[PDB]
Formats: sequence, structure tokens, C-alpha cells
Amino acid sequence: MYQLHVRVVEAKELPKMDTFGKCDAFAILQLNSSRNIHRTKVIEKTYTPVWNEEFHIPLEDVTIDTLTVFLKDEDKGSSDDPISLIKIPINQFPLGEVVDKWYSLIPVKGVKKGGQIRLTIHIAPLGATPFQKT
Ligand SMILES: [Ca+2]
Ligand SMILES: [Ca+2]
Repeated sequence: MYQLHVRVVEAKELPKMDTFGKCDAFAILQLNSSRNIHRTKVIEKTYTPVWNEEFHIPLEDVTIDTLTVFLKDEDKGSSDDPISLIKIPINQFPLGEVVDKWYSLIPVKGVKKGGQIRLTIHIAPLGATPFQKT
């Protein structure tokens, strides 16, 4: 059994998602199509949010699982404003290695640019120290 440790560090180059504001960005992580969703806090009115939030996701398959990362703009009614997403196959992360990288997000219809998001990702055996080389 293995754990997917993900630090959602920061994002930049976000689009303007509010006509008279900037962007109220938060990220959502989803392994495969799981109902167990994880989300960051919102950083209000910035194009360069820094969250530095950590999540720990049990893996079903260290090669076939996929991590989907969604970026959204929190809005003032009952719904939020999708920005972009990226689909990250997990097989590219060597087992036990901590990988810190930027990812170009794919914007949704009607959004000019998707931004970039920095993620630190570590596939580690259950019980090993998260975000430390195994
Ligand atoms: Ca908006
Ligand atoms: Ca907003």
C-alpha cells in the first residue's frame, strides 16, 4: 500500500475571473473519479496565490491512478467559477522520490489562460515520512 502526498504550493499567471476584481483561487484534488475530494483554502483577490497546503491520498494503483487538479475562482453566490485543470498520470513519479514541479493548466471554455500551479508530489509506502526521500 502506498500514499500520494501532495503539497499544493502556489499558482501564478492566473486569469482575471471577476470583471472588477482579480481571482479568488482555490484548488481541488481528485484521485481518479473518487468522491473523496480535497480542496485548499481560498486566497482572495490575487493572481499569485500561495497555499502551501498538504494532502495525503491513499493510492489504489501506483501506475494506473491519475491525479486531477482543478483550479476555481470562488464567487459570491451559490457557485464558483471554474478556471482550468490538469490531468497528472501518477506513473511518471518514481517511487519514493519527492518531485517539485510547475504544471500548465488547461483553461475551460471562455477562459483566456489557465495559469500554472506548483505541486510537490511524493509516492511513498504507507508509514514513511511524507515529503522526505524514501
Ligand atoms: Ca468570478
Ligand atoms: Ca471571484
